[PDB]
Amino acid sequence: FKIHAYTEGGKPLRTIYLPKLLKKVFLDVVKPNTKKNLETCGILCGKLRQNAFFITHLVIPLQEATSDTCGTTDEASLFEFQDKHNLLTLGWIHTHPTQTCFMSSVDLHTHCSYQLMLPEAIAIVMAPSKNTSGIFRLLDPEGLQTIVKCRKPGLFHPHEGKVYTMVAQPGHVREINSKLQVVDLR
Ligand SMILES: [Zn+2]
Ligand SMILES: [Zn+2]
Repeated sequence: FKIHAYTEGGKPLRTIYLPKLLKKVFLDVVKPNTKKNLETCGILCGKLRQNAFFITHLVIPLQEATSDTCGTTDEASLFEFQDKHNLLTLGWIHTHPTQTCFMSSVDLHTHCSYQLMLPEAIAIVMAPSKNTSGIFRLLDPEGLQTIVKCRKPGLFHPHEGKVYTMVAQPGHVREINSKLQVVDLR
């Protein structure tokens, strides 16, 4: 059987195929930062084939980090790389070096732009010290709207209501044996 995933507003979501080794590959690549209690992020890049998305490239962008944040600092090299290799942005991945697997306030704000651009966009959060991981998205439309309208100050400000959820597997995301390459732009 095939599961057809839909948003909370009833819009169809195209399947994203995620190489099943990507999470482990990401952890091993960013390991030095993880030991120093610094987050690292990566971009999930790939292509649309027939009517489904395939993540084929794990791109580690030029970035800045703390124990609680990470973010791209040179969009240019990232942009030019994706343009040159004809890659779509399908989501992003990051670590919580010591904490549990959840989406923080800043994570929700980060993810909003991804999911506005691509309704299927996903956020993978790795919590290596807990040996846990999760794949998340905002509720659409309700969670997206909450974050879009939010102008509250502070990196850790709370939000009212349910805003995010785990993605449907295997309907929205399915982990499979497939090709992958790492591109470290640092
Ligand atoms: Zn986070
Ligand atoms: Zn907010």
